[PDB]
Amino acid sequence: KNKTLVVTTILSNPYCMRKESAIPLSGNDQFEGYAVDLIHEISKSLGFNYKIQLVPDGSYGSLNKLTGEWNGMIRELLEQRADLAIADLTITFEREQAVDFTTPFMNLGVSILYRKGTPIESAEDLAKQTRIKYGALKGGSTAAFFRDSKISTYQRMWSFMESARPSVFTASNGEGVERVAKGKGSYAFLMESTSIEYVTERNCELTQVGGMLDTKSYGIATPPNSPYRTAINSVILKLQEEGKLHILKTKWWKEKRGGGKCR
Amino acid sequence: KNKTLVVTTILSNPYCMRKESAIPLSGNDQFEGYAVDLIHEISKSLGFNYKIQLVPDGSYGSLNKLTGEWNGMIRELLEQRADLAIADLTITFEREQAVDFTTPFMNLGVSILYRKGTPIESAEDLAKQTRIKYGALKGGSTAAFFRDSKISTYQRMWSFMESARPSVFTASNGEGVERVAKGKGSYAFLMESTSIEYVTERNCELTQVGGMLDTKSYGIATPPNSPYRTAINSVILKLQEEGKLHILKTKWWKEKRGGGKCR
Ligand SMILES: N[C@@H](CCC(=O)O)C(=O)O
Ligand SMILES: N[C@@H](CCC(=O)O)C(=O)O
Ligand code: NA
Repeated sequence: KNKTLVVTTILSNPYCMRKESAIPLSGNDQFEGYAVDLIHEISKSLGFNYKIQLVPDGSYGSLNKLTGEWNGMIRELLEQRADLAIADLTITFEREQAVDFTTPFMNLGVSILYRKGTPIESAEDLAKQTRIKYGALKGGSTAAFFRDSKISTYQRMWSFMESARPSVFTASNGEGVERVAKGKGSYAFLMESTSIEYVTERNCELTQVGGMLDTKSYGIATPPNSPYRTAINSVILKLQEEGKLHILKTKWWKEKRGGGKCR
Repeated sequence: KNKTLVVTTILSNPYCMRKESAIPLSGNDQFEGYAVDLIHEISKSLGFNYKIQLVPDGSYGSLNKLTGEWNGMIRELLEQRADLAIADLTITFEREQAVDFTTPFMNLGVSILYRKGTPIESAEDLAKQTRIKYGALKGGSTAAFFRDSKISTYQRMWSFMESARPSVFTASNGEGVERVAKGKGSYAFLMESTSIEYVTERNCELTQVGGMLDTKSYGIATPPNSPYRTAINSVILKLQEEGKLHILKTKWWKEKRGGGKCR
């Protein structure tokens, strides 16, 4: 009951955002968002206290094959500096070899963020040209999807992205969004559908292009042999069945920070 | 492994179906479908043999609350008469208290199966009348969703279903489909969206009414603390990422047994 867990997370709209505040904030009070609410609900049900700490390297977690070393939130778990990672963190085979994910709390797939009203209607339309540049978050699961694909269209896109100069990869979703929004049609961003929907609810000149290219989920990551994973799974399923995960999705995707006004 | 596992499953289109054969079949060879293909892939990767056994009481698994006894596939796992349950088996909070689950292999939600072309557009449209009767699979997660809901619409529908001339509940999805088809508008069946889609791909006079009422997943269930769950979990993620789960979905939902012919 007096247990205090360290939660690693990452700034990504609307999962975890700095509050809009002209006065100084500190601690957990600095942050809000879907993931902040989710960990609050989990901590209440299971009766622990927690400290939110942004991952110092601003990375989700990738594996360097040369060194065999992880970075990002995954590394914070493996090095025992965090007890839980709660974010838009994709459950991947590769990460699950190193850490243990909970059952999912959100489903998604890779898609395309671009401006509205253009001839680009699909990934095929992007891969077939070079006028519009396109990229993805560096080191994330979207980039890995393209890198590891054996579909010709996605192999062609990966080759284009790896070869492009200056880099088409971004350090964050937010950077990708800004590059689309201010790019005057010269850039499209490969982005997770959930994260796209937050943007398109608020920037009425942007849209998701095409459908989802794969299917995947976010889950809470825990270190190997964590004594909390199983209890958290029950909380997630309870919140799911009670409808509270959907309420939190509506709150952050349609209501907070000017959502839902694109006519 | 090596090793021979018992897999419990249940007849449900297209997850597990008896092959159509002039000659009586025996053993695993009598079955086919998405779940059969899935277990085949898992056994290939992990190197084990398996025996498919239909759950003898033909039930998914419900908890008699005052008795505390489970039935169905869940009971086969608890009694260690099966090593894995591989079916259109919903990951529920209640089941998670008793057995373990893998990460999901498929996502879905409750929806409505009814005839095409009517003015019924939503659950509310059914709830506000009494002419058209509606029901669900007895003892499944769809019925539980309605029984435990605090939404007035779904409380009204639950109250209607619990009181009945003949029961509006069914023993299988297939029974519910046949009651819709032969009911000529007198009956709607509350049914999982995945299973609806198999039907509406093949019976062009039936349709899904409205959207999904909740969000949930199927996963493979094991006895609690099974030593095989972790390994199977990783295979599911690998198959997901390779696109093989989607290939299997397309196979059974769009191709097999006359799929894909409705305009
Ligand atoms: N959710 C992704 C990051 C975003 C992306 O790659 O598109 C991950 O966990 O790696
Ligand atoms: N998949 C459900 C059965 C079908 C239903 O309830 O609609 C379960 O596992 O209980
Ligand atoms: Na793991």
